[PDB]
Amino acid sequence: MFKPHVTVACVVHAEGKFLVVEETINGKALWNQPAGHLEADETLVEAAARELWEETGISAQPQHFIRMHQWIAPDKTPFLRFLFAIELEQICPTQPHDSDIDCCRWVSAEEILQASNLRSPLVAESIRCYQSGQRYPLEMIGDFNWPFTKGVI
Repeated sequence: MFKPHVTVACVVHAEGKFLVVEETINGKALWNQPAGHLEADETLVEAAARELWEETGISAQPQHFIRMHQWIAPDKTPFLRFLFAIELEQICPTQPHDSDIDCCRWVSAEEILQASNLRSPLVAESIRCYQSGQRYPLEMIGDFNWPFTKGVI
């Protein structure tokens, strides 16, 4: 029963800008994609939608799967990190609902690529991947005979 830490992230893109959330780790203001831990009884995409809401008050469904990164953090924590893409027709207001989050900012790709205050190296990596331009359907990591309810219409 080895079990990894499973997380989801969102690359949220609007007019040449990527949504980043700021957070103080221990003493330091760091940037990340809107992300978090997968929960019980929840679908990956539902995780991602939730996390997006909690950290940014933005309420939007993920559009495409981009990729998953398997990595160990330097505290030695094992993650499987699933990265999604959400395109929006325009930038929108943000307000976090999760006190972990100090503020949100919309920033350019170069501003994330060049930055030194990133939560972890995968923050940068997610942009490279997104910029590559290859996207994948959501069903490809989809639930199967799932017992609980999901969306509607």
